[PDB]
Amino acid sequence: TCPFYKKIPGTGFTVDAFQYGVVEGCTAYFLTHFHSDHYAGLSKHFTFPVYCSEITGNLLKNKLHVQEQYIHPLPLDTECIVNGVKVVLLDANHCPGAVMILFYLPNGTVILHTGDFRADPSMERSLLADQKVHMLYLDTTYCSPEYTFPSQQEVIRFAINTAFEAVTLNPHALVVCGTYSIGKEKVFLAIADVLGSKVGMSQEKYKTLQCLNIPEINSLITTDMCSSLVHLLPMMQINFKGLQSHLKKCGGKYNQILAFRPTGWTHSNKFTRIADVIPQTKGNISIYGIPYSEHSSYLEMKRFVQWLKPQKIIPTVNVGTWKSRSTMEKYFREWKLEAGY
Ligand code: NI
Repeated sequence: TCPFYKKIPGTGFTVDAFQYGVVEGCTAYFLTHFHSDHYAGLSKHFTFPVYCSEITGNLLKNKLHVQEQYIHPLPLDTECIVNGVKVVLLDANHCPGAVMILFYLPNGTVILHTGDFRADPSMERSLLADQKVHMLYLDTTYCSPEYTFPSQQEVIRFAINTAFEAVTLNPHALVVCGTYSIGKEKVFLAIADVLGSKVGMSQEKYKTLQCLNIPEINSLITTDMCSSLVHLLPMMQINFKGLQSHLKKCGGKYNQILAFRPTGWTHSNKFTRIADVIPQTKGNISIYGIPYSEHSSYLEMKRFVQWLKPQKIIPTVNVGTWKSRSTMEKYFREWKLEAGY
């Protein structure tokens, strides 16, 4: 059944709750972003109102074939009324189209639902600065102090410098980047930019990217693999067997592959820095795991919550085990006692 952490009290609303059939008492289904664990269940047969960003609406229409009459896109940073309730959509700094949602309940309670987010100090100057938030529905993916990772900028600088060096030493090296969803487009676009190439990909992935309102996108991507020296493949193909196989397909145009797997966290983060990362190598193939995160580190999450000072926190991630729930509750109490709210 629909879990309580997916329901907004005092409303008929639900958030990211499309796999339970008809939720009794739901008048509007919000969708924070186009990731499959969140949209699971949507299709062309859905006949209730879906509220979301413009970009998420583009993907629902073109990729899932949801009918236009049920898609309700909202602009960001704008007070909107939905079924008699004031709401605002904020940029979540996750993947393209991803939002946080502010609900203003008729009784005066203000609720923030973060969706999936990477907390940033820039959020402290959004419309969130303007009133008190009583209840926070929080993306707790990395809520434990072992989870450190570098800035996105630092990671992109490493990837750009590595690729440019490799290809300038060997003009017959191919760069391959893995993907299994939207997000992390900066990794492959930044590398293609330094190399003066477009990125080449399947027809399905090109279609997905043409939904994202990325400026000058026609200048940066292509379905013609032969003309491109940055290829995107399914994350599943980023291993030595999959990459050897891919290299056969290019007809002796290339004699070396340098591949990037943008992971979330990996336990080499507790010891090693970004400057010190090394690849796994077999023969003429090298694979780099780079810690490019679209979720809060522990310290980013803690700073956001200690700034916001909510009265009650409702985790939305890692809620399935008692040991996870208890650990998270301990951190929330620590944060509250340190900051004095
Ligand atoms: Ni997500």
